[PDB]
Amino acid sequence: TIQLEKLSHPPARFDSFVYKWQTKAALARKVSGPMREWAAELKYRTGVHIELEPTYPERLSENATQWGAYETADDVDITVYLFGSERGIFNCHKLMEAAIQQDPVYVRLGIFRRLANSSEVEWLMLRRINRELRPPDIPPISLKLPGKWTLLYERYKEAAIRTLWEETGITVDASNVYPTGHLYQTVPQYYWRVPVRYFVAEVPSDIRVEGPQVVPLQYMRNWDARLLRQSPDPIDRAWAQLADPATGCAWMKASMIDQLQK
Repeated sequence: TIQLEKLSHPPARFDSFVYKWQTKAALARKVSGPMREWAAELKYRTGVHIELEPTYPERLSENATQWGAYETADDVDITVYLFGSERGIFNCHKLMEAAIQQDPVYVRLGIFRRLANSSEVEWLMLRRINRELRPPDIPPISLKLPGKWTLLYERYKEAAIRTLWEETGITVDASNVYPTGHLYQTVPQYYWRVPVRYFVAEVPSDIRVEGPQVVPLQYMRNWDARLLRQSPDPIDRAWAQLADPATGCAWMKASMIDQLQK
């Protein structure tokens, strides 16, 4: 249950009808998302614009009650504002109640191939170029397994399979896709962070990879291999060596990644 409070006007910091939801990050992150994955979907569905802020931001600068550090990100007090029509807000409210009962997450579908000469498998990876307006925990370029996030009402595996296709053009069958758990590592200051659900699936080693089918320009592609292999960054050089500039994808071993980080 979400209790909304109607406001007469927005506060000055937010320069339509306005409602407020006073809650915790444990719930607020489900209607927002680090990159507004869910906020944008809510806007798409209802026209309602969502804004979030920590209610007591000074507490986020504390290391050590009722006025010191928060124990966990989940405990962070969050004030959510909704701007829209009465009808949009009515509809958006309904969607949020459903969302906080779902568990919207990031998904990663680890596509892997087996090499004859090796017991360690190779993982398909991409490098996503991130926007200039991004939370501080996200680097300029994310090296990642394929996969994005669950849409509202979407099941985990369904989302993994759909977003694998969006990033790589690869179609896998659900019966070959295996969930393998989740990771969720965060701190109170990064209260927006969400769990990541993992899956694995084997593909044949000679499978044809097309690359991103959706927003392809948000991924590294068509770099200058000669130039990039002169980068001071070990990942850049491994990327120039192993990635296909036409697809923005590389087959990589975790052990090789570990050796680069030393």
